[PDB]
Amino acid sequence: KIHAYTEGGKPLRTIYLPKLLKKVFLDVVKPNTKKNLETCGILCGKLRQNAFFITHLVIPLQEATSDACGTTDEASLFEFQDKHNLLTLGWIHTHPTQTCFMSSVDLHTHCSYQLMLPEAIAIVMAPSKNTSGIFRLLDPEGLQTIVKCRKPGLFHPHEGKVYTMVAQPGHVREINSKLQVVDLR
Ligand SMILES: [Zn+2]
Ligand SMILES: [Zn+2]
Repeated sequence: KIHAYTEGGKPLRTIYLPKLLKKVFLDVVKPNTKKNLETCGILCGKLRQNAFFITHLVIPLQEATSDACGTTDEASLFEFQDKHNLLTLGWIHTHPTQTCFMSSVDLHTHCSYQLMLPEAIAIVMAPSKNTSGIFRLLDPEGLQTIVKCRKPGLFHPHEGKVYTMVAQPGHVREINSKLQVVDLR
C-alpha cells in the first residue's frame, strides 16, 4: 500500500498504467518516429474506488514537428471523451532523436494538464536513445513558475527546479490491464 504526496503536501491518488501502453503507443506512432516526427497521444480512463485507471490511449488529430506536437481538433476529442465518460489522466509523446527530458514547450503543455488534475502525468518516449520517463511539475513551486512564465520564445529556459519524475514506486503504478487505442485521424 502506497501513499504519495506533492511537494506542498497534497495527497496523490494512484494512477494505474497499462504495462503494454508505452510500446503500443510507440508502435502506433512508428510512422512518425521513423519519419522523425513528434507524435502525442492522450491518456484517458475512469475514476473507480478513489483511483484512476488508464483505459484508453486516444491519439488526437495533431500537427507534428521535430520539436512539438499540439492537438489540432480539441472538439473531436472532447466529443469522444464525453461520449464514453473518460477523464484525461495525462498524455504521452515521442522525442524521435532527442533525449528523455521535459522540453520548454513540454512544461507549459503539462502545466494546464496538472492544473485540471493534480495527479496528471506526462510520459516521454525517446525511441532512438531507448529511454522513457514519466514526469510531473513540482506542486506548487513548479506550477507557480510556469503559470507566471509569460516569457517568449519556445525553448525559453526556466528558473530553478521546475519538474520531477514520478517516483518508483509511486502514484503511477504499472499493471497488466487491457488497453484500447483510439486513433482519431
Ligand atoms: Zn517533448
Ligand atoms: Zn516558460
